[PDB]
Amino acid sequence: PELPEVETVRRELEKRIVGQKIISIEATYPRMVLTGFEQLKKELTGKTIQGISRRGKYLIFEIGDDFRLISHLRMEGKYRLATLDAPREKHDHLTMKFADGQLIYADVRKFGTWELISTDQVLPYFLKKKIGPEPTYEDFDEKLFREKLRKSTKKIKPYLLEQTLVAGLGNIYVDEVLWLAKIHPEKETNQLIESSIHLLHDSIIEILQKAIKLGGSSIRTYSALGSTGKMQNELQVYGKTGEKCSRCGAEIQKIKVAGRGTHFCPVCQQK
DNA sequence: CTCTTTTTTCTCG
DNA sequence: GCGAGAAACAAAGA
Ligand SMILES: [Zn+2]
Repeated sequence: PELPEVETVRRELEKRIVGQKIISIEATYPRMVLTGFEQLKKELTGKTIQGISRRGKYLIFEIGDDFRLISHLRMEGKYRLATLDAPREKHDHLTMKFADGQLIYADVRKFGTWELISTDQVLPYFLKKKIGPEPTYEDFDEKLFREKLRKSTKKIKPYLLEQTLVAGLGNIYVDEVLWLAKIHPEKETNQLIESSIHLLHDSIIEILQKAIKLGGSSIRTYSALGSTGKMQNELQVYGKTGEKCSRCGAEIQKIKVAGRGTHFCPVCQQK
């Protein structure tokens, strides 16, 4: 998932598990807890969920008085709230059991990660990750954004995917953002003029906030959290190869940029 | 059966 | 440090 999807999951979790006391924690794939599963099990069992936050694409469980469980869903991670008697599913790896139900984490590719740290280690953790600003008008400063773009020869799509210029963009929204801003994914950032950088800046914020509003892009997913999204119906280019651009009518093309599938309109996004 | 396709971080030169 | 390619891992399609 990307920022919008993670935020959707965050909101659902906040509304449903905050105030819940963890009865037990079990794992069929303990190796995904980078800080040690048995240690996390011992530390969190019996503690209560106080809140759920997010930074970039990272989900943050606030548990007990000073515990912070950092979860990254990577490519296919999915959470679901199920009954205590719910049958096990092939790719379920961890479960946080409460008195009236359980939170199950599943990940087909096993990329997702869990890390238990303390409240005062959160900010340092993200500084070490070098995560850029949240995609909001208040946090995403266009001036710094512009100076970083003017300094680099990197291609705009790969640079945006780094999470350093701004946090939250993944393959879907980076493609949607560049199409909206009329910028070709291979454009070297030092070649972007001020007006283009301004449109890009605003497009990043607008696209992601719209995606959040629509519950993210859900393309399937069972009863998993954040699976009722409607943003997928607003996608203009991602996965639209062969279809016609809604603005000019040209056929959306798909190429490979820095190893990633890339969808764009050759007319609207001049190289 | 082989090759390709679908977030983060490291290896290699 | 930087770009290119790939690995972690699983499944579905050509
Ligand atoms: Zn177009």
